[PDB]
Amino acid sequence: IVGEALEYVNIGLSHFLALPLAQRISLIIIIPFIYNIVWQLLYSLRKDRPPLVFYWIPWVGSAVVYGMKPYEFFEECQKKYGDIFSFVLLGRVMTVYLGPKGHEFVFNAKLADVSAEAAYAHLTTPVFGKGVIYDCPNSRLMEQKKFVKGALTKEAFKSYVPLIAEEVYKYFRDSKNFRLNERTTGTIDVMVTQPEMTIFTASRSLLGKEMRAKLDTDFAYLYSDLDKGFTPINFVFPNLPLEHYRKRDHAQKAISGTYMSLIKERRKNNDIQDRDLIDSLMKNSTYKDGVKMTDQEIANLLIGVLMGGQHTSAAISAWILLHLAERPDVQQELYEEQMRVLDGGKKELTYDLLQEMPLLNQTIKETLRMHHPLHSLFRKVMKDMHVPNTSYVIPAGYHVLVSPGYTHLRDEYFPNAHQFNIHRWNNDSASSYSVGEEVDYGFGAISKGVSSPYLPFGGGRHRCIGEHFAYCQLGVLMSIFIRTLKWHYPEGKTVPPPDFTSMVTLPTGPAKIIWEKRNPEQKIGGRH
Ligand code: HEM
Ligand SMILES: OC(Cn1cncn1)(Cn1cncn1)c1ccc(F)cc1F
Repeated sequence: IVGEALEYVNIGLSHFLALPLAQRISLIIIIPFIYNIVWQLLYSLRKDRPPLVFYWIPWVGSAVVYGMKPYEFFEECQKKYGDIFSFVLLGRVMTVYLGPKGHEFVFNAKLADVSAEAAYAHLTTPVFGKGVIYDCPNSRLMEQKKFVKGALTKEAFKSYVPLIAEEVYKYFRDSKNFRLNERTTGTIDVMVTQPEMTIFTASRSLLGKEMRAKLDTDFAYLYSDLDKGFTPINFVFPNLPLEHYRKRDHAQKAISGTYMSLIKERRKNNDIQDRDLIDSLMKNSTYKDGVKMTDQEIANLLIGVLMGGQHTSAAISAWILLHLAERPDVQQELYEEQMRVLDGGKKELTYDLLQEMPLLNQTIKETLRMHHPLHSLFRKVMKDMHVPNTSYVIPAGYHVLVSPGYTHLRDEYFPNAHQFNIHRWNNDSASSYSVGEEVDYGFGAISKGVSSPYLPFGGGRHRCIGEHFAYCQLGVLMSIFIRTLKWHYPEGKTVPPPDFTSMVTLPTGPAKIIWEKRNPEQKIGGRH
């Protein structure tokens, strides 16, 4: 008889509940540890699942090693398992597909298979505001991107270039980090200067003179507050009721309120031209179904676009300065190009002349290769996905992770990948180009194939639309840097390792360089 055994289950249960709370919590801690270990061993026996990276701590998973050094994590996993593997990340299962076929599998995934907004809305929506980017169906995002692109034309860039140039010179003249009329040499932290230069140039051109003017006041602190809400922390804790979450929410309201004030002021004055992105969205933000974006949604879209372009661009210009700091040969080569294209500096820089500066553009291109701002891009898996030429199935509820920035740094696709070499792009200085067929998801024709090992701007429906603005901004900025200054490292200093813990792969600061005026007695005009 096992009825007696059934009695002892009950008895055993009663004795369990009567254990000392020392052993009890000890069991509360050890019982999931064992189950988690057991479950993994069972999981590895499945062959319709990609290999899963082993981990000791339940829920946490490989979060530590991935959070701190994701490319080293990927390389070890790649050696062990190949290009497709999964790992647990703070409650989630992430399936990584490394390499060009991984680019295809994720970036060109069917709309019904994966969702970007399901992965990102929790973070971005509190920062940008409601109704836009990832707080809306994909079809709305497609048209929002179309609206923004309408202010990102060649004719717009022709107008932006002198505005951006003005801001760079103003910064050289007025910022305490330079003061070129008073000082001929100095030391700067590029992680201090580049965010400032980036927001000043982007505000002036995209938002206009009024909004740029606000950055000279205490209002600028709000952008810094809003900046704090844009952090990997908010992927896990999007809202816990403490301080920087409040200042974030406050900043969003305060900043969007300022934009709406200008929007409403321009319309009631009929003061709507073709100056900036605000004018453009005011004249062009009606969806195809006839629903118009509200002034709040327009304001929120402005925040998201400026914020995203802020962090990517500021990281890159910082990396460009840092790589050139130990390459006076490259500075010299870029300077000669400036002298030739701008006729010894007597030609005023224009958007057209920027396109005649291949080495400068190649420098941006090579920096984008070595320092892709976003080391990982996510999608939540919505339907079971079969991985082609495998028996692998990625079940709904998983997340897929694609990492073009990892491939950027592989010798197989870029010889001597860890060497900064702008000449690997000789006769290939364009920001990007489709090697064949195109397709339109609602914001213009783009590459249908996403198999390039070089994808600084992603691909597919979620592809970047700011690439030409970024090159314009970076180009003007670096053209002026090169013509005005020489710079180098403090003794014993070199290019710093990336900080993979922030939203973008910015350099580990403080990252200091020493600048010197090429023309010590050159003065920058204007009142101050
Ligand atoms: C060096 C500068 C930049 C780089 C490397 C970069 C990179 C990227 C990448 C990789 C994506 C794809 C994201 C994904 O697939 O989840 C993306 C998307 C996007 N970016 Fe950029 N970006 C840059 C600058 C900018 C600028 C200046 C703007 C706007 C003025 C901008 C606006 C956008 C927008 C609207 C998307 C669409 C996201 C989506 O559809 O889900 N970016 N960018
Ligand atoms: O793709 C981002 C969001 N993101 C994803 N991983 C980290 N941040 C970044 N970004 C890309 N280009 C510029 N910023 C984005 C996309 C659109 C957008 F409006 C804001 C925004 F942050």
